[PDB]
Amino acid sequence: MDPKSLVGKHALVTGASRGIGAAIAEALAQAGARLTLVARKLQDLEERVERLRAWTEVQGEVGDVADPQAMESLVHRAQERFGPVAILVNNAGFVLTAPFLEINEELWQRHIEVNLGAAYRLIRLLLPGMLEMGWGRIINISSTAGLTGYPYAVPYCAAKHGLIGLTRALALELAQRGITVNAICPGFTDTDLLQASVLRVAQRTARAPEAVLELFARRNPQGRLVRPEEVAWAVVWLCSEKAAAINGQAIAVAGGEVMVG
Amino acid sequence: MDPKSLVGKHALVTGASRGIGAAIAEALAQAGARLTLVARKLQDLEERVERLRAWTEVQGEVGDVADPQAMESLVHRAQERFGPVAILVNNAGFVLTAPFLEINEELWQRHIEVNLGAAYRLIRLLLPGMLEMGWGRIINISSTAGLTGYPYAVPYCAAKHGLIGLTRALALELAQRGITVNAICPGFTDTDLLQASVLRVAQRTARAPEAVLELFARRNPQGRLVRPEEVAWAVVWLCSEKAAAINGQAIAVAGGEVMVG
Amino acid sequence: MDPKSLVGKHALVTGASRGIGAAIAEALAQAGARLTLVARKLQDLEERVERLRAWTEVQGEVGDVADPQAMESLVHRAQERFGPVAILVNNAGFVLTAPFLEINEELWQRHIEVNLGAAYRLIRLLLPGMLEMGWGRIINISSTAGLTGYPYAVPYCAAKHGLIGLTRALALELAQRGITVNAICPGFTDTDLLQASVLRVAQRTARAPEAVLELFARRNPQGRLVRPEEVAWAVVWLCSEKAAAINGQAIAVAGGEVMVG
Amino acid sequence: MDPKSLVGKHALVTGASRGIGAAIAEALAQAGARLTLVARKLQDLEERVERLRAWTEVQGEVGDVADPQAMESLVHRAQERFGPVAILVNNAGFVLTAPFLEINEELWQRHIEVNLGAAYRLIRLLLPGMLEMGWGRIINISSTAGLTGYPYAVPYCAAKHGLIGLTRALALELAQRGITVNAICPGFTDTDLLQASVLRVAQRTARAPEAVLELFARRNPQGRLVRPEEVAWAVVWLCSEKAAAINGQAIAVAGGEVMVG
Amino acid sequence: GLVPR
Ligand SMILES: NC(=O)c1ccc[n+]([C@@H]2O[C@H](COP(=O)([O-])OP(=O)(O)OC[C@H]3O[C@@H](n4cnc5c(N)ncnc54)[C@H](OP(=O)(O)O)[C@@H]3O)[C@@H](O)[C@H]2O)c1
Ligand SMILES: NC(=O)c1ccc[n+]([C@@H]2O[C@H](COP(=O)([O-])OP(=O)(O)OC[C@H]3O[C@@H](n4cnc5c(N)ncnc54)[C@H](OP(=O)(O)O)[C@@H]3O)[C@@H](O)[C@H]2O)c1
Ligand SMILES: NC(=O)c1ccc[n+]([C@@H]2O[C@H](COP(=O)([O-])OP(=O)(O)OC[C@H]3O[C@@H](n4cnc5c(N)ncnc54)[C@H](OP(=O)(O)O)[C@@H]3O)[C@@H](O)[C@H]2O)c1
Ligand SMILES: NC(=O)c1ccc[n+]([C@@H]2O[C@H](COP(=O)([O-])OP(=O)(O)OC[C@H]3O[C@@H](n4cnc5c(N)ncnc54)[C@H](OP(=O)(O)O)[C@@H]3O)[C@@H](O)[C@H]2O)c1
Ligand SMILES: [Mg+2]
Ligand SMILES: [Mg+2]
Repeated sequence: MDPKSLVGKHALVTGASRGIGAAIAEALAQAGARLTLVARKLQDLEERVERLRAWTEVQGEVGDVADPQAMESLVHRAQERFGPVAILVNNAGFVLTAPFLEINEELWQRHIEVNLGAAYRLIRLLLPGMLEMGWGRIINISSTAGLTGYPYAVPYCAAKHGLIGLTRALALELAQRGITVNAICPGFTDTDLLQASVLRVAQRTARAPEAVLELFARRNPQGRLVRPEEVAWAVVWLCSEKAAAINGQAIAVAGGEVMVG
Repeated sequence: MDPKSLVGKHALVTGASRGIGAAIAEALAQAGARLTLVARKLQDLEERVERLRAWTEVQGEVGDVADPQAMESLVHRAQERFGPVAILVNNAGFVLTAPFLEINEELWQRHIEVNLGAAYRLIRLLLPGMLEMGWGRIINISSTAGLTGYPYAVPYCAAKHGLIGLTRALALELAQRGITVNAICPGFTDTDLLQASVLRVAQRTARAPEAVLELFARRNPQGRLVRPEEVAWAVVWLCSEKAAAINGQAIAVAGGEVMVG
Repeated sequence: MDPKSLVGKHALVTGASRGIGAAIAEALAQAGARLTLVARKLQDLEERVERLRAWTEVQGEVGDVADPQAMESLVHRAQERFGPVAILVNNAGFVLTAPFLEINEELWQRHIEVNLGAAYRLIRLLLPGMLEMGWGRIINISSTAGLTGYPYAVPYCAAKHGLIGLTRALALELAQRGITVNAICPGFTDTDLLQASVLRVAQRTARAPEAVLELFARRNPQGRLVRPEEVAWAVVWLCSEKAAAINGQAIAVAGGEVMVG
Repeated sequence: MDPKSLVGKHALVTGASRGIGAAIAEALAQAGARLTLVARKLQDLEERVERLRAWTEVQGEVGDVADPQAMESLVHRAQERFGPVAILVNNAGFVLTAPFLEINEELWQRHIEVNLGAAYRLIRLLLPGMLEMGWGRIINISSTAGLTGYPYAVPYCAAKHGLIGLTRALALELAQRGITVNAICPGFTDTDLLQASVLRVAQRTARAPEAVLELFARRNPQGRLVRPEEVAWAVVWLCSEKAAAINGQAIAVAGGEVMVG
Repeated sequence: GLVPR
């Protein structure tokens, strides 16, 4: 009567080879979920898949979430091996900070398509299987930029806010279908993406990278960056049957930077 | 005429031939703004322009806000008579309620492009003129669907929430440039769009249109639909110089259906 | 706003001899409301009443909002001269920042009583008259501390958040009774009290007052303090009949410091 | 969750003999925490203590959270057996719904004192011990009434919103002290008390209890009541070291009734 | 069943 885990559940995690996505995949692997991991670069993805095979059955699929044809094929292949996806984690993102007048059509569309469009399409592909099983979890990794504004991140904020809107509406539409839909909203988290953003902001503001890293930690009242495992801890909590009442929520993992209500 | 608050200010209102947009245009005309009214159909637009010439200088421009080429030409033509736009009201919207699995790519894109992409593009075209003048107002007409979820309106909620994100981020980026950026979030409002939505929902749920109308009014704690002039009243208030401290806000006009904080 | 809009409406403003309350009283006076002003010190109250008689009929009553017996007598006297109160502005507040462990019972209770308990009692006294007239406006001056946390202001944040709770619940309870209940949430505002505090810190730290003012304004994205007239402008807007659809709202007047939703 | 996670942590839960508090105590007992349970009636408290001794060391203390002298003595006795309190759960509350004009001083004060004043006092008593240990968890059980309004629950909403304000401000004040402060906001929960109310209304309206339950659950998009164990699951998740980044948050456990941001 | 959870 003691084993209450995710054994026998197929989870698909996008952007799963490094950072937050990798920590989410590790937590789901330790919980017993069968995993389909998606990322564009083979090298990091293969290492992640091999590492997590110590805890569960894992398969990796090279793919860009913004490519609909590649994603349909990827999802079809993944479900042939591990069956319908019960848990979907939309984690792959895109951010390029710049003054609003420097955001041309291409850059606006890339923010919308990677952060929001991709989640819409993947949910549409995997929702029939969840409805058939009578159980599911859809977890969207948004950001504190989905809950409040940030200057120089207008398309990122627009797309991440749109992801919260998708989350809330779908949570209500699926409320009596056995599926919950929630968003996890990290603040600045210690990842390779954040280190790339540190150098971009330093170059754009004529500041030393170390000084801008200290500014990033100062947005968090706790005076430190969020760890990827703390974001993953929120994700695995939502997958339990005792989190069924958590639906349509945005969980901020930012030390108090944004206090939801 | 005694009301001279916005005298001389060039205001451009999208979707201004009928409904909320026409009421916004009327309130701005009574306050003394010079108006550029945009809509797709010339017939209703020309009649609206002629009506509002009783209070101020008005011109109409035919265009679809989702057509980038037509909007760039439209903006060049509009600035010939009244100069750079000081007040921009992004009001044109799009909604088609349906179950999430019935939202194909084209329908998803129409919700994103009309409600969000169009506002991004028009702000990008008109922001340089506002920055040159050192003063401006950007007002985005979102919805209570930009603040909470509604079942069967997943793309509408995603786009309207994305519009709130654009509003918040741009309010911070422009905070010290003499421009405020805010969103007005109406609940169900008595317009041709709502009447068309009532008939569509009634046909799709096998209910009498009158019963669906009463259900829509029941969401408003006040027991009635919002009037277009009530949404317009919030818009004109934001254009005052005394509303400079109102920035990055979402003003719900829904009788208490959504209570912002 | 027209100088005849609120003619024939008796408005009562608490804490109205100085600061935000004085600015609220002035804006209501310019809109044509008959005013009852309440404050504890006679001299400042008499001067404010005399100043506002340039625009409308004004009367003053000396009183402490935390004294129930004094407030009942005061309210009875005010209504004998100007009739039932149609508009109530709960503006008198209390703040004393300190580390949480230094908040003794009595200091905790003073924050709750002045900012929240007093508003409950005064609304209870004046609500019957509003229900009899079939129209009313209850406007609670909360703070950005009613919408987010601040360190060393735990009782102030608790009381100001409590005032939002009272606002929201009462807005729903009175939604179909012709009365709206709303809250205005200022950020740091430029008053004589704040200027005295700026000068004291400048004198104690050997800094120019302008350097200390920059610290105080740092949370405002607009780089300046909120002006009392900007808070007052939001109050008068809510009193119009065209703001009937604005109910249960918290309007942040803080330049973008808090972005409500 | 592992049955050894919180071993060696002294947790104190107020209002722990029945309902949500009893479920919170049970989940903490299964996680290995040493428990101090507080409630006014001895019989129900003794039964709960005896039941939970199957999983961990438990002690009961008879007391009313609104009695400062009894609570100080209680806390001294409790810390003599299990040492300083590391985890505090403020769960004891009070609600008596009524039309606003029928709320006298005593009824208003009982809502403020039991739901908010008592949490302030108990946190003030136990915070020194948490600061000395360098680790702590303060979890306040608020309600969806802390995040939105409900008609006829004005004092309850005011007090529960005040508890969110206390949570937010204290989370910022203690951010760098090793202590997190969060609030859990349940919607209507299936307790024996609620089932007795369902049966009373069914008996008074000649309806099957299942028909009356549907009215109570109507606000929950999931079409059911929240289970006490779902509220408890959120509490134990917050106590983990991996939830250190969760600070100043309000976690709604209401099926999507309130969607936080 | 082989891997502990
Ligand atoms: N780090 C922060 O401070 C922060 C703050 C707020 C929110 N977030 C959100 O957290 C999520 C993950 O961010 P992160 O910081 O972990 O980023 P990261 O360290 O750069 O990792 C991103 C992962 O996603 C993959 N990826 C990137 N673009 C992809 C695409 N188009 N298709 C498929 N996979 C893709 C990357 O692998 P390949 O490059 O090989 O494809 C990698 O495995 C994002 O949604 C982000 O917006 C992060
Ligand atoms: N219940 C409600 O009515 C409600 C609730 C919440 C939010 N809103 C929002 O309020 C705004 C206005 O809605 P409404 O109810 O007033 O609509 P409406 O009665 O249908 O009027 C819409 C107006 O915009 C024009 N328009 C529509 N699509 C356009 C496009 N692509 N380009 C340019 N003009 C366009 C229409 O004229 P043409 O057809 O000639 O172009 C018309 O002048 C929208 O953003 C909507 O989402 C409405
Ligand atoms: N100033 C800010 O930056 C700021 C920011 C956020 C919110 N607020 C809120 O705005 C409101 C007004 O504050 P303020 O800054 O304008 O204050 P202020 O400059 O100190 O003025 C307070 C006014 O209220 C009166 N007053 C004070 N305590 C009173 C009491 N117990 N009973 C009756 N009258 C009383 C004062 O006159 P007497 O002393 O003669 O009684 C004076 O007329 C408060 O609710 C406050 O919490 C202010
Ligand atoms: N319409 C109504 O009249 C109505 C409806 C609902 C609730 N209520 C009131 O609201 C109160 C709280 O309701 P509830 O939903 O929390 O249910 P409850 O079962 O009364 O209380 C929950 C738990 O907290 C304990 N408790 C209650 N008040 C306490 C206090 N002041 N100090 C310490 N422990 C306390 C209870 O045990 P003990 O009772 O043994 O202390 C129980 O273990 C009720 O006690 C009742 O007075 C009234
Ligand atoms: Mg907020
Ligand atoms: Mg809300």
